[PDB]
Amino acid sequence: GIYQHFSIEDRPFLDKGMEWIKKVEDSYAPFLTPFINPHQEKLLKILAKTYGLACSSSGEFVSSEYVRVLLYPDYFQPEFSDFEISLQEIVYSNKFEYLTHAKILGTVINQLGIERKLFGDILVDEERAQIMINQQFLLLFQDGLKKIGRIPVSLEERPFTEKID
Repeated sequence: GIYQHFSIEDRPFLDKGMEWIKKVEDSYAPFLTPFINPHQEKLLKILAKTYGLACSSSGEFVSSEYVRVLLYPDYFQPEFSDFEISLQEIVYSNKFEYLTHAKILGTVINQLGIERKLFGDILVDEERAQIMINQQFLLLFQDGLKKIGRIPVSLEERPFTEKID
């Protein structure tokens, strides 16, 4: 098919995307990406088609801005669990998306020099708050994210059914 022209700005990501595609070629097994933004998702979908590897985005299962993508041979198979995403309720508010985000990227208070690529959306409009995380890092979040600012918090698993706007 015909897709939108890439830009110079896209090259660093596309370079990574080509590495991921090669992993799948080498292994004839699925490769799961870190969290990426919607523009990056669109770029990887184009590359995958070009090579033509099958591609599924976690955004096609749970609507979100940040997504993880699975690249895979045709025999596979994908279920939502293959994206290795956990929803965590931040029990006792933030209140802010900004304040939660800040605490996550570093900190210390309470710990957490956590890279953007290890988590996706932080969700709030309100007083309840949640974060979508790479479940490989569940302990890092559950044991590390114990206060934001001044206010103590506790992270608990919730179904994506229970997922905030």
